[PDB]
Amino acid sequence: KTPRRRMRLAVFKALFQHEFRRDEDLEQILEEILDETYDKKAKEDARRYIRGIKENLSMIDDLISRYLEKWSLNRLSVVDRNVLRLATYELLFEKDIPIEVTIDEAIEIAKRYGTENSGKFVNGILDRIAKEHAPKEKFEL
Repeated sequence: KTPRRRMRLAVFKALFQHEFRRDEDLEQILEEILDETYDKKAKEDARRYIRGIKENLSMIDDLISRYLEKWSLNRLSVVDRNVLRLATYELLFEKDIPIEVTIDEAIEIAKRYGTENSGKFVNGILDRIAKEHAPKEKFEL
């Protein structure tokens, strides 16, 4: 019922809003965005995403940094950095989602909230990260 797309957008919001509330807890902000309009399934998925991102934040950031050919991670816009994080987390840890879906949905968040070049920017980076880091079983999907 609650679209997976909206669930993922809730995760992105938490990430975005946490950059301005760092001494608060990611999980806390998530619980603010999550209200009675989000399915049980959506609340559980979003919570998994946030816990997984927090637990793997260093590894995820270091992975993205490896594929940045221009500005460093800290120098990207808040939207671009967090889109890359979310999409990288989903590529690495969410088994049921095809690569193309993760990247396409990431591009749409980028296009909607970022700069004019955000969509192409994240597309390029995620294409490379997926090719070399998506778990092998995903290449069946």
